[PDB]
Amino acid sequence: QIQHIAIVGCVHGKYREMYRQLSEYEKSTGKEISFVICTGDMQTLRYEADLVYLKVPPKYKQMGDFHLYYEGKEKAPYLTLFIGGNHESSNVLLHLYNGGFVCFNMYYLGVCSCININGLRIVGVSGIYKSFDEKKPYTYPPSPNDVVSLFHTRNYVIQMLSNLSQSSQIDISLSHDWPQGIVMKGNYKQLYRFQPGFKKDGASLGSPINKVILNTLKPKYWISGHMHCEYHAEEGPTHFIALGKIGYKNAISYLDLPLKQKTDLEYDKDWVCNLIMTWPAFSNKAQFPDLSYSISELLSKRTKELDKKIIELWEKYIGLKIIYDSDTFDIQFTSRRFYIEKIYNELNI
Ligand SMILES: Nc1nc2c(ncn2[C@@H]2O[C@H](COP(=O)(O)O)[C@@H](O)[C@H]2O)c(=O)[nH]1
Ligand SMILES: [Mn+2]
Repeated sequence: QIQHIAIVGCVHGKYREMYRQLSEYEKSTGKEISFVICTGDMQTLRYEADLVYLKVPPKYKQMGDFHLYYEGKEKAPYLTLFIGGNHESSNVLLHLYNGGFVCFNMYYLGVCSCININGLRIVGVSGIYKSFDEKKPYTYPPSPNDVVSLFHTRNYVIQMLSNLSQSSQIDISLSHDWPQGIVMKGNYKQLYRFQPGFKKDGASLGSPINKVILNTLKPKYWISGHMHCEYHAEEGPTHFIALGKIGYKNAISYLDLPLKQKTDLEYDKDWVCNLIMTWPAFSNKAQFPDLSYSISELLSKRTKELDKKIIELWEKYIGLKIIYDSDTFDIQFTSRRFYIEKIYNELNI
């Protein structure tokens, strides 16, 4: 029994084209797509106003396809999971920094998180790396002055994710830019022939943040977009797979994985516990996280019995199933934070 997972690189707002290719696959092969994974540049612009939050050169200030799906005119034929890249409606993604559905069948994993589906554990890390913004907090509500910095990956995600492989392995990890140095771990001479511009960066190509996370969790698969090319590499037990850009034939590939249990999309318990236990660092809605707190120190307080109570409370107020919520994203921001705070304060500390 096997499941077929579509892995997609850069979408850049070409949703109808993406879903067509996926459909062409299910007919070319007669195989069923279980769900879709996307590695960023989703450009989930709801309406014209969101263009302000899209960091692109002027000629790429375009609405794209997403609003069609936001409006219900079009409907995603598959459950689609994604992280953010460097070309996003960053205001929308900041509202949903704790993850959320942007529309039917399209789930954003947030700044970072781990989810559960079909017996698999999947980790996502949004954004691209810029050293000068790695320690920068998020400011809320979103502001047009931060269009150039909202999509930069923060250092703290490392401490947020580092313990996730303690109780079970990670099957798939997602990032937009490549883990730094992994370019040297495939046929890089061949890669440079197709992509001569990459040779200059050498082993420094990619995100040092994703490099750390990969080395720490050692997932079965690490999948990345950003670089506009197909590429495979092996870092120890980890299969690295880079994907291209929609419109070109290197953008989509497929994972054929053993299917033990068919199971709806669910929150990962270990992630949920980290989420609750780090609440003090995220308590200021105007500016988070406050790094006068040590994320590691906060997470060190997790215990078997506390985790059990947390998951019990999460199931009660939110549910383990990740379900579609059609409330505006500003409402979802406040709502999810309300329950995280409620649960933390119920533990007693
Ligand atoms: N040499 C080099 N090129 C990069 C690097 N990061 C991004 N690029 C180039 O910039 C493009 C970014 O595409 P976009 O993010 O606009 O979809 C990549 O496809 C790649 O050609 C990098 O670190 N080094
Ligand atoms: Mn990109």
